[PDB]
Amino acid sequence: YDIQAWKKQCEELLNLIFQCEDSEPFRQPVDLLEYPDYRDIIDTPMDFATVRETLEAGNYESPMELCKDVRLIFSNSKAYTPSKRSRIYSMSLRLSAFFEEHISSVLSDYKSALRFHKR
Ligand SMILES: O=C(NCC1CC1)N1CCN(C(=O)c2cccs2)CC1
Repeated sequence: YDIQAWKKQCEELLNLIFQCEDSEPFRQPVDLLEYPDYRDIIDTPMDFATVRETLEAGNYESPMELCKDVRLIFSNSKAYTPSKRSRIYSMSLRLSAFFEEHISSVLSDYKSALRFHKR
């Protein structure tokens, strides 16, 4: 029922994601020189360094907000891909599965802890 525990749990999961070869394309904001149409296609670019910095700045209130930004990384890849068989897109789907598998307990514990706090 620790309502603060999500933050270190998210730091640890981000560390695992950064160790994962599949995160390579998503570690930093898209190179708009190599992809000059990218900002035509994608409204809000997001990457894992921006998520980590936002967390470490104390600018997430909840793991739901972090989860929304990580999901935006994956939806941006899905929107920008020219093919469902693209290398970068395919890396996004495996990394998304990994992230969802690990964030579910972080979300559940947080929401349980806040329900207990408000009981
Ligand atoms: O340039 C980068 N990222 C490099 C940065 C240093 C990490 N990316 C290109 C656009 N992206 C896509 O999702 C797709 C491309 C092809 C099909 S989808 C991911 C981000």
